[PDB]
Amino acid sequence: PFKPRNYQLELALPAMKGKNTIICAPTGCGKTFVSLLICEHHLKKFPQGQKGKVVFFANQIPVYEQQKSVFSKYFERHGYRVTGISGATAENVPVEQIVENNDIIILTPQILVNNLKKGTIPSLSIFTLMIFDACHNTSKQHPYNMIMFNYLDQKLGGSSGPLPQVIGLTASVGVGDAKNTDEALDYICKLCASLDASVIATVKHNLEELEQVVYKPQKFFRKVESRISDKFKYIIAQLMRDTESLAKRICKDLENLSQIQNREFGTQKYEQWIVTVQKACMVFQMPDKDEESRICKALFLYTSHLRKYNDALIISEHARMKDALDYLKDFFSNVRAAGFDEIEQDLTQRFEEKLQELESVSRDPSNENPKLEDLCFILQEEYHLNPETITILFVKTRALVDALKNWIEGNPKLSFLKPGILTGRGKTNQNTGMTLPAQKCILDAFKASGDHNILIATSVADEGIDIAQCNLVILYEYVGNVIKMIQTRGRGRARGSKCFLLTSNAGVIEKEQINMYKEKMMNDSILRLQTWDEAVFREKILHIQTHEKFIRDSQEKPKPVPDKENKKLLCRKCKALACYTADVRVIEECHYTVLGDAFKECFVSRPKRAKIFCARQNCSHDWGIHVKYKTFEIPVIKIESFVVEDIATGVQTLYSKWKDFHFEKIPFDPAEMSK
RNA sequence: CUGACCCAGAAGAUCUACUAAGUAGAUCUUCUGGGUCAG
Ligand SMILES: [Zn+2]
Repeated sequence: PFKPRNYQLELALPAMKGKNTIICAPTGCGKTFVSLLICEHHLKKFPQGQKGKVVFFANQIPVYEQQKSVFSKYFERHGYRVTGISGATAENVPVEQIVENNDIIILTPQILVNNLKKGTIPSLSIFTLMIFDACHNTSKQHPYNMIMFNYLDQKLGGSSGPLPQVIGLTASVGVGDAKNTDEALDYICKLCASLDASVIATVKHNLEELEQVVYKPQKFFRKVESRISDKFKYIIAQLMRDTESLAKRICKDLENLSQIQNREFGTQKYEQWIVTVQKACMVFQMPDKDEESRICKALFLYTSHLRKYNDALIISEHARMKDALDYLKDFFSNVRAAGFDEIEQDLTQRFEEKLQELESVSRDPSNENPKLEDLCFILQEEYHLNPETITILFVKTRALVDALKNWIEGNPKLSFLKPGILTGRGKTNQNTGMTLPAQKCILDAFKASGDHNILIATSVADEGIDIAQCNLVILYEYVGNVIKMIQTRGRGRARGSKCFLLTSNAGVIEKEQINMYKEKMMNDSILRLQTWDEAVFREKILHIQTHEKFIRDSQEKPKPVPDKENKKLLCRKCKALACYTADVRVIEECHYTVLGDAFKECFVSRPKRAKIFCARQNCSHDWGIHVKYKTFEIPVIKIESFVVEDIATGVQTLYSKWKDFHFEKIPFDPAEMSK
């Protein structure tokens, strides 16, 4: 067995006395071993004829798997039964039997929330010890806070039932939105009241060993200037002005559709303005249907082109011009392949007029982003000293990951790097996700003397996922809150590590400095909190809990009533009628389908399975997809592709999700498909 | 029964920017249901 260190025993001492404590310690010091020692001590203390039950909470699937493996390997000699339940192993055996027939259970919090809501698990008195991993998430409406709401409701209710001991592990408690030390202390007291903790455990008497184990890197700040001359922006701005004039020609009241004033090309404000203008122009209703459809389609096309131009400008701001030009070229290829009509022909011709000059400018070596030059210089200088350096690079968007991988591959001066890619799992409109096996494979590859020595990743590599030690951390316009600042800096635990922040905006550096001051405030508040008498702390925590319980008991609100009137669904691009709400059927309360032979004439299928589009020529707006249910193969529609119009009043409305649209939902009937 | 892949819903946290708490864009995570291939 592994020999515990002195500071690990110091951290575990308050928990071995039966107190609810929060354990704060740097990442990489071995808090999992501390939890193992606490669990071992807890299970052995019960007298003959009595047993204890331990539940461990993890927020991510890989963390859950690793913890289950570690616990099973550790406690198999003692004769304890260890199991785990998650999304991939939930609907197999009843949860109550699994809980009753085991000693140590590893869980994702949502499973326990679901089973507490259904009534499968009537109370938390079955467990004798609860362990929360990354316990700083116990706030607002997190599942951790739902479990703690159940716990606190049982506690402050007069029910004379035993309750488990609660242990939390974290590397940073955070300050919330505190500005001074008093507010930080108030926030930390609130967090302690959330977990019912009366002790905060830190390393005091064995600091030298911890500093010998975990090393804190040095933080640097680099500020660069923007491009002096930008012909790319000039050309795109001229095109954007021409498109705005074309839009104003058709709609004379364009400038009164939004209240945003003094908009500028290539900013988030302009994006918000154009989104609002798009949402305003898709509602216009006029007595003549053909001319209304013409105007609406024209405005749709104009606004879409303006939005794409703004996106290209932003991409060019944060990356090379080649990436923005490729983005525009892909959009224009899709537009050409997506219903070429006279307005689309005009827009495409106007773009091809300036395409040659755009391609000429982006290939000039003297127009490169200064941020890229600074990053290349940093990488060269760092890898010259240590050829065995391991690096991690943090970025904001999924497109930047691919752009920087391409730039690194194509850079003749960075031939010593082997980039790796790490993004999230969810699928976006422009990007596909990453599966768990792919992430695991790339993480296994990314190590010293391996296939990769530099990793480009989004915020997926912030928490939970384990990564080999890095001697270099680089932040590319990457600043968040104090918790994220502590988490990102903790990945460079190798001795002599450095952390760099790269930006061209002074506000980012100012915010990082404010974060560095907030960390000192938090440490001061924690140090002050430990000098109080425990009874006073208990009284304050009880008062906070009582107030919060009263507020949350008074906050509950009811649900309104849906509307039974019939409605029409119209194509969002061309305003053509698609179907009525009387034809809509719901499959298993989560799939929406349209029944009837009239709807089959309003769409066409173009090949996963085939999607469905608007049948009207030159529109081809996306409406949904074909799915398989039992024997039937039926299409499903998306509410965000249609405009909802009332039959009587005639007012048109927009919805983004099916739960916002309140109408009578008739369940799907297999035998109904005969009328 | 295991792996691998996809689709449709819903929930949560974080950041930025607007308006008079709400909204828009982005990032990550989780749960539920429906299908495909191989062994
Ligand atoms: Zn259409």
